[PDB]
Amino acid sequence: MEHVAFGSEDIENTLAKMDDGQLDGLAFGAIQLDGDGNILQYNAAEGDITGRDPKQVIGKNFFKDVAPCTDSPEFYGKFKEGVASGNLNTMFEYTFDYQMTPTKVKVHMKKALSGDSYWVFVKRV
Repeated sequence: MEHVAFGSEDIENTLAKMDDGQLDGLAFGAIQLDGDGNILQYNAAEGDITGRDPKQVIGKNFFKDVAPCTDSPEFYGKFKEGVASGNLNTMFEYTFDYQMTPTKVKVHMKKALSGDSYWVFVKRV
């Protein structure tokens, strides 16, 4: 299993080396999004949490299609603010409850080392 801690100061850097195979080895959920919010990667651990099938959600839009409950000022609001600014590093608790048993999580968003892309990292609390 891939050894990286939730909330690590250098997390973008560690994750930079990792293929979709390596993503799946993480102890927490990981989602890679473009600036429009389309899903570029989605790991196994995120799948275990939400019920979604990772391969199948690649290419969809997180905020419109997959996770409309995060389409709010306190999640999406912050995302787009980070994209506009070109910098994003924030951690909050939230409840996932779209077509599922409601599930409180800790969510951590950060800009990746790449270009124009962003991480969402997720663990149960």
